[PDB]
Amino acid sequence: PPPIADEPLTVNTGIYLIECYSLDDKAETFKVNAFLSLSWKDRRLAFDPVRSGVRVKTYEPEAIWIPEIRFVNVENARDADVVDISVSPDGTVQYLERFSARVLSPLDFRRYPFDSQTLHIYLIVRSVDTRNIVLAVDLEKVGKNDDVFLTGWDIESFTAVVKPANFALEDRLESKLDYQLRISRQYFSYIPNIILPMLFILFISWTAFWSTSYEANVTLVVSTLIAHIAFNILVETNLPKTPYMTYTGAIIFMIYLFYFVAVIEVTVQHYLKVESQPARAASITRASRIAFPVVFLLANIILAFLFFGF
Amino acid sequence: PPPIADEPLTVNTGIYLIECYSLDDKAETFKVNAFLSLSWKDRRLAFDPVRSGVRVKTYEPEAIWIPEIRFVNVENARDADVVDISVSPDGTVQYLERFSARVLSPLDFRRYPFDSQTLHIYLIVRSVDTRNIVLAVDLEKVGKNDDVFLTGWDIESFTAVVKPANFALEDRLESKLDYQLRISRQYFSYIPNIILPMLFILFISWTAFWSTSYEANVTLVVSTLIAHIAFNILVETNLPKTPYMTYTGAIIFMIYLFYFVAVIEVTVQHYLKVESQPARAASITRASRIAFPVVFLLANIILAFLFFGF
Amino acid sequence: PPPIADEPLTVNTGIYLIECYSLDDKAETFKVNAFLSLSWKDRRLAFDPVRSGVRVKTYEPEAIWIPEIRFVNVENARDADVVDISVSPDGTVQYLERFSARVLSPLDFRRYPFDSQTLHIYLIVRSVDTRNIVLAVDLEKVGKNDDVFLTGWDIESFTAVVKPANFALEDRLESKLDYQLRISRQYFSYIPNIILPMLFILFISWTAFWSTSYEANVTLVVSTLIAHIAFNILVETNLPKTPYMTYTGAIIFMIYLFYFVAVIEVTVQHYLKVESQPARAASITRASRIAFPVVFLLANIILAFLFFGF
Amino acid sequence: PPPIADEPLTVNTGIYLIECYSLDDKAETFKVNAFLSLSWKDRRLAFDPVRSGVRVKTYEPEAIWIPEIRFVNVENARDADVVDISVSPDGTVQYLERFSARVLSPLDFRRYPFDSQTLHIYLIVRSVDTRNIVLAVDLEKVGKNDDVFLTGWDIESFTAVVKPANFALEDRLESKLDYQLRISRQYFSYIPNIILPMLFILFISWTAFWSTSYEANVTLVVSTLIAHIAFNILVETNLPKTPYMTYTGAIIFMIYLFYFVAVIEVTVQHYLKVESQPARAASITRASRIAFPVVFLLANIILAFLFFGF
Amino acid sequence: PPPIADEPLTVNTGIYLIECYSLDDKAETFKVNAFLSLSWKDRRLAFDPVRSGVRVKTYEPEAIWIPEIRFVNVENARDADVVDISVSPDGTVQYLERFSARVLSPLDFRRYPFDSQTLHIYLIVRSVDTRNIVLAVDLEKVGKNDDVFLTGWDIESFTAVVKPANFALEDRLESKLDYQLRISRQYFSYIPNIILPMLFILFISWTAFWSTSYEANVTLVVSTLIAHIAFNILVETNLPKTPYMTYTGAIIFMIYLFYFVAVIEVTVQHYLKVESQPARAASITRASRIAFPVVFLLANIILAFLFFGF
Ligand SMILES: [Cs+]
Repeated sequence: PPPIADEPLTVNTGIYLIECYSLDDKAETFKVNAFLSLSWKDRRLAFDPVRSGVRVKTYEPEAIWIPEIRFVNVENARDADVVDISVSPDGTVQYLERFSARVLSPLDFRRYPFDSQTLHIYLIVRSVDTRNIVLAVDLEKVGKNDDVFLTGWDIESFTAVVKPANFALEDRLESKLDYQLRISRQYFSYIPNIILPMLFILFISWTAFWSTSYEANVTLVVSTLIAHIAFNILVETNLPKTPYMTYTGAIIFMIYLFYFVAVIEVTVQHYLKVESQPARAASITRASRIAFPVVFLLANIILAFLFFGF
Repeated sequence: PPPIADEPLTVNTGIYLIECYSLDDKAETFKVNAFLSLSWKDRRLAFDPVRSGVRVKTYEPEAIWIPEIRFVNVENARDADVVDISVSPDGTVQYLERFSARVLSPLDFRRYPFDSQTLHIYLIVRSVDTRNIVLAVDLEKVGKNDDVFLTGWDIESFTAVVKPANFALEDRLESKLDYQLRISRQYFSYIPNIILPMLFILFISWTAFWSTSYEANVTLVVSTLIAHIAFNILVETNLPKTPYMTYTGAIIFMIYLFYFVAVIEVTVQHYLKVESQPARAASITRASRIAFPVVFLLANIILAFLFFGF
Repeated sequence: PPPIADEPLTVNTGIYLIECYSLDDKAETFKVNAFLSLSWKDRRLAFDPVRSGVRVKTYEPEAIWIPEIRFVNVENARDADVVDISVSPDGTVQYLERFSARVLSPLDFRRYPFDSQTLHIYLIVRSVDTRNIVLAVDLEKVGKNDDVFLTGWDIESFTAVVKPANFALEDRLESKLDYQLRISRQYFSYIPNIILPMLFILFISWTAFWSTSYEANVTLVVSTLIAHIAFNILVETNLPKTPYMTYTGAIIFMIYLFYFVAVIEVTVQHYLKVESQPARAASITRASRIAFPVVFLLANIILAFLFFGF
Repeated sequence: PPPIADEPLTVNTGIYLIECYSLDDKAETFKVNAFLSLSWKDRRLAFDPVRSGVRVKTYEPEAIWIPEIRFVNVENARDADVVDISVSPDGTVQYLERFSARVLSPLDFRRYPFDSQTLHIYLIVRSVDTRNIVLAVDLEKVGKNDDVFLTGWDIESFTAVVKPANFALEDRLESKLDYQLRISRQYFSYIPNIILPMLFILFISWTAFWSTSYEANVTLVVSTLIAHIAFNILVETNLPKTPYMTYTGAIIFMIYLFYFVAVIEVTVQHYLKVESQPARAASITRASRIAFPVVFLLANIILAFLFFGF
Repeated sequence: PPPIADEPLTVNTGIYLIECYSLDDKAETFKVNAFLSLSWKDRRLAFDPVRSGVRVKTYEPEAIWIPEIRFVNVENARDADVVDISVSPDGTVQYLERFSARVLSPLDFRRYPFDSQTLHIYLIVRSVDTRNIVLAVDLEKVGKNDDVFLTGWDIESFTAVVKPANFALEDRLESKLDYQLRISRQYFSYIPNIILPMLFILFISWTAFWSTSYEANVTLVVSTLIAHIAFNILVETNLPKTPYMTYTGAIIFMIYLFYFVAVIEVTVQHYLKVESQPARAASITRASRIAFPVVFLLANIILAFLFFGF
């Protein structure tokens, strides 16, 4: 029973994030518990203050006509319970629910551990024979308690795109809004657990430049390369099959090389010290002691600059 | 209360993929959130435009007769909420839901990491005493936003088989449609993480052709073979117990050999250099330095050509 | 409101497997989506063809009395939606649902990778004051599309035990039917991934019969025994804590021995070649080169014959 | 509308385990599908046999007053469908459902692989203004088909504590019953897969007493210690963070020592055979050859006796 | 239909924890099954004891006006079934449900294995045109059976913050309460499984101070460093990406160093014993034998004191 209008009836939205949780890097989703505030003029139940009752009349959903506000990027029918409905005298309705659905927003892992993110929540609404334009009321949209959680994420700002996008979707126009949740990752536990440990094994790898033994120079360069896959695999896991290249996937792969040419040098400091030419053997080996850490620290400024500095 | 017809009543379908997610290679399933558009002539509620009401009359499901459209390959009762029902004057009904069920479509892992896929969605409908033929309305079937996701898959096209298949199923005919979702895998993160790393270990394996020491030539060919199972097992995992052979399962298994005859050669460059015949030892070893990488690169052209080039 | 009979009313069943999926070796269960066809004479709503309506009258469940057909071995209340109900004039009712529950049938892993299986679906039905005997109508039981899936299983036949079993269960008799799904495993991906790889490591183990060095004869027999646990554990995982012995659990355990006596021989070819008696050392070692592969190939004909050939 | 009594109305319970499955050692829970039989005198619907109808009158739940029987230790609202309700003439009611909820019973892993267990199911019932005492009818409680499953567990007996416990819970007394399911584990697959394999690696560890080489005596004692953590971790996984000590957690930890002092001995048979005193070296080493296996077999009788024999 | 008051109507709450389970360190959530007791004066259904019926009248939810009590930090619409409603004569209502939702309370992993926790449950309630203040009745809040579980946690006390917090949330004030569950972790299974094993490998690492061989001094310091990542990774797993530093993450990382300088020393006891200056080699090596275990035991007093002792 939609509200007999004279033009496209505006509906006024608003979201108060109560809870934020379980951002799932692999699935690229997150759950959110929050308020959903709607409002519109339904002159059809304007109601004479003095003549009867009181300031505002409480209705049940079945009584009033209510605009079907569906979320766009959600796995399931959103999970809301209605909190209150209050009809002003002019025929203005005040709606409030408290939904909790899991949202499907994509993430950009280009700078993986040192990445910032922009999540999205949507709210389309399809028309009937009066058009429906949605729009935000920023007193109900300042939504985000001083308690929002999001484990392992710093939260930067909950804002929203005032101007909606009105679509042509199947002989009926809908109107879609963009609620933006901006976050930065708490990279850190990434260092004592992944970055640093990954680095130390790399250095011991090439302790084998200050050694003559092949027997102990494979037990060296090789034993570490194993340990590196332990880190490659640990990381390749809490992260999706990105069609692009990650920052960490970069240096985690750049590393694979300094083990290959490390295992190259130790191999050649042998078919060139068994060929009785240690003239050249402890010449190469001596150089590698600089070649490597420098090409590295250089390739990391080269790699690093390539990702953040552009 | 089915619509008194004069022939097999056509029902007009259509699916608008809103979301696609969680393609599960192991289970061979995927979840999809999408619209379901139906329509048919139910002359029984044709309704005199001028005489009453308006252009089109909105009903509730309980009011109208509605065709039971069940999905064929689905784990559970599909999870749909009804979006709108609009009855045209001629007795034509316009239905729209927004379901989200997980689909059971099989996948072909013959070219695993470099494989393209064809997923299926079904929609049977059983008859009563008027027959039901289903069919597609391609304005409601262009379904697939410019936002469909499918992590780690490039999506090629959402089309559908115009001509249905009408079955004889238990003294009542049903009519079944084929909605096709075509995708190609984003192989790539397969290289820096599986292909390349798997290769590197294979090369170091056979650095042991340029060495005399057995002590460091097992610490060599053996230490890597371990690391290979790390990749055999990493892969054997995100992939089902196929009754056929995978491309990667092939070369991952072809590899097992070049470690066996690699461990053969180093073993024989010993009971043939302890038998004081290093005449032959550093003859064999010298050859293997070519035999191997060539038999390989040859066996990979032989293997590769065998899978894609036919 | 049960159908006033003169004897135990027969109810006629039938199952049309639409989908089969997710057979879970560890949990010993499987999910199935299928039709459930029932029928019985309820003379109480026989209904005068000519006098009124039409050939057959469509009812809703609430209208008719319906026999509660519960599945026996199922995790949960089975998940069915009703497809159609049609009452013949003689008072004969025609019922069809389309359930999908996960079944708890046990499996026999005695021949694990080369095992064939027999799954079960049950359907009891408890009596009131007329007795209920169930029985099958084989036109509705030929159920199993030419599309049944069951990843990694070849499917042999869907049949069912015509004669039911009528129990005495709590002062009321029930009647239970046996629907049989026969399957064979697609062993194969078991070879290039488990059998073969497990074998190769075993052979390299005992490359250490053609070697003098203990240093490289432990880096040999020992380095492989590790890799074997990688396969013992990979297999011990996708398989339940069976109270009996598996075929693969057998040879996977028979193997553990040929590494123990292999590590025995290499150990004794040392406290018997450091005791300056290489007379005996390269005597034993020379024998083991045959002893082993033969005792093995013999113990596998002995083991193999013991499991399949009896 | 509760049955106007003259004293605390007794309700007569009973559980017929139809299915048992998925005992989850880590979570300490299990799922059960079973009957639930209740009965009580509600003289308020006693009903004159001859005067009307028949022997017993079938009602729907909404008709009769029914005692709310909630399970105590359950994750969720239990999942029951009602099977039949039959009211005797004296006003005696006969109820039967067929629930299936997952039960939260704790387990005692003190003897882990060789442990027996006692599971629990509960059924409280809160009072109104007539008191409710629950109690069991052992014809409906002999519940447990000759088909109960419980993968990897032998099932010993389904009994129940006749005498209930009546609580004072919030100004209303409740009455709680104890249904006991006793089981023993099928330890076995624990041997060829965990115990035995764990033992063999331990023996090879200390093959290094019959060797002089340190190079091959670390490749020995160390290479196995790795393989042991593979078993420590395999086991530490299918088992909860117990605040006590397991039998297997014991010997799996007692083992860690015989590797430490094994790695001690081989280390000292070196800074005491480089120090030109092989007088003492191949003295110690010679002893360890007995010291170890004996201290062990002794420590296992000491450990074993400590756990089962007390 | 809210109770016509003269001031802000107080509602009296209370929670009786029946079950506690599945505290999920990674997700920072826990499930709880419990009673929810509410009460308030609704003089509007005060009801003349003598004049009619009895002491207290039982209603159904639809009958009475009931305050919507929503939980704040919960994933979903809380999962409650209503247990009883009893209206006193003065118009006082007595409500009791038995909900079971999973709660989103944050945890502080600063002292990870030796950490104590404070969980939260919330209950807001939004106002209409009478204000609602919530408050606790400590006879119904002594809630926590003598059976509360919480695997791997010792439970210290269930209390609650008497004084509520009344918000200004969207032109309507709400009232929120704080129910506190205090717990301590059962660290312990952390020792025989993580702390101790992690330590032992560290000690063997530096058995290489009493050795001359580089070949066996890498097979030493290196083979252990691998095993350490096995523990770094085992722990980094059952623990969230904390933006701060854990105690165990500390010493697990402090450890990475004593392997680096350990692998430093063994490397330098070589380019300084091949440079014929074993004067200095077995001088350094001799010192490290003390330097290390002391700097460590000192750095652990330094680290330890830094975390708990402040
Ligand atoms: Cs080695």
